[PDB]
Amino acid sequence: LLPNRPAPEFKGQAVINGEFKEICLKDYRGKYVVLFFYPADFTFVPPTEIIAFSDQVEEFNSRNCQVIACSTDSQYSHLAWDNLDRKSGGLGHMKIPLLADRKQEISKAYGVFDEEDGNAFRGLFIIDPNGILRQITINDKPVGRSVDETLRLLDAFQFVEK
Amino acid sequence: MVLLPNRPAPEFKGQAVINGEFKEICLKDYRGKYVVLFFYPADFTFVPPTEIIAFSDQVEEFNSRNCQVIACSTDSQYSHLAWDNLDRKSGGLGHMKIPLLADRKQEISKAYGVFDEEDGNAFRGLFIIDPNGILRQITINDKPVGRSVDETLRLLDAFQFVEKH
Amino acid sequence: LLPNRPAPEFKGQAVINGEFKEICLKDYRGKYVVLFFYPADFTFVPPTEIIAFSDQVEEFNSRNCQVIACSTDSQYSHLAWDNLDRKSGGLGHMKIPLLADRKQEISKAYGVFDEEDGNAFRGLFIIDPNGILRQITINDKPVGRSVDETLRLLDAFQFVEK
Amino acid sequence: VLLPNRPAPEFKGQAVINGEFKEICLKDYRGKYVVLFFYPADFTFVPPTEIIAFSDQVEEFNSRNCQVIACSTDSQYSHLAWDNLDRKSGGLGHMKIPLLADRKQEISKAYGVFDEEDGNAFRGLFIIDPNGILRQITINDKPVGRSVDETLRLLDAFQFVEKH
Amino acid sequence: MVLLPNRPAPEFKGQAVINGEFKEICLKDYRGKYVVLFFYPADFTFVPPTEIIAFSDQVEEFNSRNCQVIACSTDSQYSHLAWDNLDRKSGGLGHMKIPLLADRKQEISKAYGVFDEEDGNAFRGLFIIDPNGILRQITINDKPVGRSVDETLRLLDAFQFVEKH
Amino acid sequence: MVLLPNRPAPEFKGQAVINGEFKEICLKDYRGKYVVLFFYPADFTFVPPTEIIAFSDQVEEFNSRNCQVIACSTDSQYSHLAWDNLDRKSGGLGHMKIPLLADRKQEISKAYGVFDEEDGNAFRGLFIIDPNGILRQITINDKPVGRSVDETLRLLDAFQFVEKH
Amino acid sequence: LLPNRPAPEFKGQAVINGEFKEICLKDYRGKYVVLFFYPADFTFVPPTEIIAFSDQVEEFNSRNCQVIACSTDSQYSHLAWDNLDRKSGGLGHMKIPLLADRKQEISKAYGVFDEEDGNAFRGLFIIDPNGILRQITINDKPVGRSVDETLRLLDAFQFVEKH
Amino acid sequence: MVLLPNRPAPEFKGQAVINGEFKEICLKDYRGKYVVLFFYPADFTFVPPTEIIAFSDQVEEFNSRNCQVIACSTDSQYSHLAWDNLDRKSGGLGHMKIPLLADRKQEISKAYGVFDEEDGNAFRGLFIIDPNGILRQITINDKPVGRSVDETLRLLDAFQFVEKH
Amino acid sequence: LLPNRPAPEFKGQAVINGEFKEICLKDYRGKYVVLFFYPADFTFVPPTEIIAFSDQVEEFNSRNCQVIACSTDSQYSHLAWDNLDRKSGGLGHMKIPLLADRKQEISKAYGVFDEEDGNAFRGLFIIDPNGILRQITINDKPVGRSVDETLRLLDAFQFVEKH
Amino acid sequence: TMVLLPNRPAPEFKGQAVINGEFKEICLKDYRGKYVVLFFYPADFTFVPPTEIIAFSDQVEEFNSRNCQVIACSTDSQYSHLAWDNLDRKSGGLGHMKIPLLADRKQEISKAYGVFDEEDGNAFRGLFIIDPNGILRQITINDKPVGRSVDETLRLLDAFQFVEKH
Repeated sequence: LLPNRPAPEFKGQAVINGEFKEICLKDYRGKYVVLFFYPADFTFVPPTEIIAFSDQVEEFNSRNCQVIACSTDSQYSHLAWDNLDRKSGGLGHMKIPLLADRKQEISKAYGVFDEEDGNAFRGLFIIDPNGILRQITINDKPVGRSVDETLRLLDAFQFVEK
Repeated sequence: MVLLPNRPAPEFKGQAVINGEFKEICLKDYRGKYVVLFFYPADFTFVPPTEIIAFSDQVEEFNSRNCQVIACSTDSQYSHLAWDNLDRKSGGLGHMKIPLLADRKQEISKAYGVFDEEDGNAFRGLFIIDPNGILRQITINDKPVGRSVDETLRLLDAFQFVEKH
Repeated sequence: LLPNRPAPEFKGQAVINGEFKEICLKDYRGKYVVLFFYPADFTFVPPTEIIAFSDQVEEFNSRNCQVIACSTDSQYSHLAWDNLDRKSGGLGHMKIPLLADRKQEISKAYGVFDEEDGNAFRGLFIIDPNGILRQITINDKPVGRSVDETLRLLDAFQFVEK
Repeated sequence: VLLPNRPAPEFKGQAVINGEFKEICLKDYRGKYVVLFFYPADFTFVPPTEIIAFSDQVEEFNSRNCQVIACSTDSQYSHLAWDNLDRKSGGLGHMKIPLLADRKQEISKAYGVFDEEDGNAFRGLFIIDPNGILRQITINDKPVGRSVDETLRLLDAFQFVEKH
Repeated sequence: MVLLPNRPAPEFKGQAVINGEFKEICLKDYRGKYVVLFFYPADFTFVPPTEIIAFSDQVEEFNSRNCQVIACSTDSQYSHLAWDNLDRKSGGLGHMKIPLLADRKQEISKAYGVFDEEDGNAFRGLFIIDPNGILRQITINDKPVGRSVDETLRLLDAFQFVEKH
Repeated sequence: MVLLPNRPAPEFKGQAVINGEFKEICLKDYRGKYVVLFFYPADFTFVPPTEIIAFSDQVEEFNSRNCQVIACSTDSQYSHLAWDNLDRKSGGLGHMKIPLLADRKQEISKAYGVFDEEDGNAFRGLFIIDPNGILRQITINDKPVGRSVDETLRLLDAFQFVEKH
Repeated sequence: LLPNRPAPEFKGQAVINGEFKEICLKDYRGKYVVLFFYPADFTFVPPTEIIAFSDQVEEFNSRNCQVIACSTDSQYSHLAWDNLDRKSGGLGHMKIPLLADRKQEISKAYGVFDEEDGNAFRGLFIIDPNGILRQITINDKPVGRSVDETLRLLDAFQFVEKH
Repeated sequence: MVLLPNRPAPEFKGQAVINGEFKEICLKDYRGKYVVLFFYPADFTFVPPTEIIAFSDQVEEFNSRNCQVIACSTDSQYSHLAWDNLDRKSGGLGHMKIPLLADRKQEISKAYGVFDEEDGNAFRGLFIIDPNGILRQITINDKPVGRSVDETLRLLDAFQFVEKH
Repeated sequence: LLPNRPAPEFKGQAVINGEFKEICLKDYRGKYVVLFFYPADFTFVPPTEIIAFSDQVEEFNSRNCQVIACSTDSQYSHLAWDNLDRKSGGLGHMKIPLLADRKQEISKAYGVFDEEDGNAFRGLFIIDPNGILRQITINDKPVGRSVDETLRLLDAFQFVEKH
Repeated sequence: TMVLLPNRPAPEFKGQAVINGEFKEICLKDYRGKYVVLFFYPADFTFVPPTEIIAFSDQVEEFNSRNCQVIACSTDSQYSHLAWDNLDRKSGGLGHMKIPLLADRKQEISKAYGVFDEEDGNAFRGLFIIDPNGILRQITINDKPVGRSVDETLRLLDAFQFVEKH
């Protein structure tokens, strides 16, 4: 894995605002892509920083968009996190698709998923509009992803590409 | 392709959700007793999965021959508990005294031989084992069909009666 | 095995109402099937499996499901166990095809057979009109299966399909 | 590879002697010459029962060691149930000879017998010595029989030649 | 391992003899006639007899039944000629009117599966073949015993009766 | 493919450049403190790696919280010092107090999952590790960017924040 | 590396006199090449042998040869030793092609290389226009050969072709 | 392809005809003296060819020089015996004063490399060995041609002249 | 190897009547050839074995034949045995073809090639114009080859090939 | 195989040489504690025509005065070296040698050092120098139809001696 190449991308089903739509990277290219993984769902109190990405869409959208989220939790769990409200738990709602990744292949491609914990690590890899992977980053379990740095790397890449 | 009964039972490791607390479970952690390891594909569903809780409510009856009815999915633990917390009306199972297991690291499912590989889930089977760790019965179903508790009770009574008799 | 992939096609020599008939899997098609195993011929007293399906066969054919009784015993042996009478400790006159696996093929194909005892244990399989495996059941040597659940599985598979 | 003057393709199986069931091992008949003959199936379509002739000649065999070792690829139950039927009504009536079951087709695959194509064994008559060594091989495939006279003759010819 | 009947018979060709000739004589030469192939360990071996002459004098019985009797040893051609031309008294044969075959390079013996590794001579077996190039009957003995012509005639009668009648 | 930020780390030796001094800098010499290892493609490449030299001035901030700040180009040692010998304005590194490490033999680069095969190239490497041999975080961003000095402190403080409490 | 067999190919960054370039052996036909190897940049030696040779090139290039140079180091770095003053720690401004292999390709190709210090041993090869090198030479690290003798062996190879 | 000259000789074992009787002999039984061992394809003839009998009627030159040459062929013991008991004139060879070694199976001949694939007969050849079991000289010939006794007599004298004198 | 099979072909040059002349097995035919090997050039032991072969050529050619020698030595060594003199360490100007095997291949082919001392054994086999080898015989180090036996085997050979 | 490296141990060799007419087996091990110079050459009698490199052979004492044992090394046998050595320089042959005429008929040492030429079955020219610890300080292969220089070897030897103490 080096950050220049098309990514062994993915095939899957996702949750887009209540509706189930199966997506593949190829449905995107000609547009910038970014993909964040993040651990299993429905965990207790802790920040669930993923929601930060849903409300922050427009900032991502100045060029292109659709940061996705993969988990071994597949369909139903992602739908259940997408529907239920912030007060109780999970994403109050999301204008972004949550990936399936039930078969872990999406994870097994990208170099994530420490084998013994039954799930993946954190996210945020970047893919150019021609489908080439510009950036790789992985975080350990007890930490979150930063929203600002993704936009900084993204914009810097917009300036270096142009 | 598959494995034969009367052979030792396929070992498993995982953690599950008991009466609301947590429990590390291994085949070895519980055997004085015949067990029912019946599977089910995933957490939640669009559809009304009304066979879910059905095995759980009768377990006291299963325990008279020293037995227990366990369920498992390849979905995560937190997902199992969050599914446990829902109401029958709302489509979730009620609060049960039976655990529900999880692979996620692909352990319990791959041992017993159930998988579609496409849905990353179990093929919804039911196995029966003896207290000495050898497998009494294998059954596997398809996704939409369920297992019957009565037939399970018949299999249990017939298999339990033969041991020392 | 698994309830998805195509069924382990077989060519046996069966007993239909006394006469030898070579059958494929494919020749019996468009109406489900139950492929069921039993360990041996001339088992001491009980014909208490086998014939259980024969008296209940009306119920199986009304749902279109056929019934295949198999053993690793030969043709001739099946005819000889069939020709004996129930009172005398025999299958009596059988109105269902007795398959006769003969040598090792069909039993281990379907995945049961035996190592030490060279006989299948006890199977019950369900197949659909297009030849793919619907349901697998195996019990053990000493105990058997009940017919009602087989009928329930059949109806459950039929009502869900359309 | 199976030839004469070789250790015997040992077996066990379960058998039927005079109506009962006894697990037998070749070694129980050690110290004696053996004549092992195979027959394709139990309860065969073709009616003629003729093999029972070897059972009728057993006195002659008892005059010199052995036993007739009637094993076939058929199972235990088939041999016992065909044994329980009578010669008159067809099928082997009763026997002063050991009937062994090959079943899982261990012994047949051992001896070089057991035609794979119809899944039934061939005619397997062979002779062995008291030392567990194979003296004689014969096959004469299914649609024919073995002669008892030639077997006892072969035995007699075989007994006088080793010491002198 | 062992040769199964109803299976095609292993072909053989060589330099042997017939009545003092050294002709070809390959299995393919009959095809439509029964053959009986019987082995014997060596030339100039027992001396007398050895019992092979039993097959030599009654060949008419085989020929009226449509058959051919081939004798064979791992010994050379000239050796076969020298043992055949020799006299009954001195232990030489009776000038066989049937071809006795000599595999010097073996492989005729090893094909049919009769080869003694301990010595390097044959194990003295008896095979019967079909008119269609298919193997019918196999019999093998040990070194010191022998073979009977009557039983062979019995097998012939039975196989011809099943073939034609 | 790449490794994972959980299991231990691919230890290293090399020599160094620290304040002009080498001292061989073995991984084991760096125990007891968090480390941030950052890679860059070449020496005297000053046109794109502007600001990479700017990394030298904020290191105190890294050191007060107990950390290393060490880096490398996977290029030559003496070359790191000789590039370190010029002034920022004059087209030089000025003088950096960060340990500059150099694996001439491209070992460390291939270990960490960097080193683009076609041209000897560390893209831009950045790893974070805990005081004993374990890797906390990985990031690599292609050719052009110089990452950021600021965000790494956020990652460091957060990583200290979850274990400390 | 047999002298009677064709020479291992090379293409690379060049840094011809004063600036930069990209060069391959194949560009040279009817004219020789001299392949020069040497350890890393800016460490210690007043000649690397680069000085005695490159300053004396009038005799070396007149014989149809090139002599170039090669080391394992970054592209910019060869230019950087080229860029500094004769005194102090720089070589001076060298007029000659510098072959920069950071991927160790060319070094490991001619077989002059080691993974210990990741550098190359100082070698000298001579190459004919038909790709037949006729001579192989390698020294150790602390020692050089000489400016004169390489040229002597060279002359021996140059006068001999058709005569 | 050939064993090799000057190399130790390959062990061989078989049975032979000594003074009319049978003795299993190996070179190792002799050692201790120069040995010569030759070969011939088969045993018997209706025509005259002689060859080996030249060695047989006078062994004196060989026995006085400490040699004791052995004859060997691929054929049974009994065949060699049957050729040995006869008279030189009229079809048999003499009474051999050299041990006739009988390769029944494919071993001594195939070992020494004189085996002819085209049949079960060896090529006619002669090897010479020393008291220490090493081969001094290898010689062969095509089958239909022959061997010289005189030259065989000369080479021994040559070896006695060269190794010790 | 084995008789009656075609002989492994060989090519080489060495010394034929003092001059060179690279020769190949296939170019001859029409005559029996006897290829005889000899261990080394310029040996202490007396050469006279081979000398028997050099002076006796009339008879060698009279049998419809050609007698070539062989060594793991090069052409020039054979030249030094040729161009010097019969009397001291050389053998005439040879009326017999010697072999030029430098790379000791031909020795390895015929199955001789002593491995320990890198020298050949006695060689001397035989062939026919139809390209198949009739007879093999080899001695080892000290002893020599006999000419009389070559004449005897030849005489034995003519009656069998002609009749 | 093909490529030898300095600072690496030198491949050890054994063989039978010609010293002053006498044939005696020599081994690398006798030269420990001392520098050795192994110089190759394709064949006897051939090229460059004789004796050319004879320049190195007759003046050897000065080369011998500071360590540095010098070897001959050709694909020919001992006896051949003896016959080419016995002729006088004038007659087109190597003179009477005060240095080892060692060689390999068995292609042992030559194919080891990587100087063996397969096409002409003889080794190429060139040489190697070794240190008292059996380690290779120089490679320098040349070619068959050409020659060497004595000076490069003589000065380089002193430089290599200059590095061990200084």
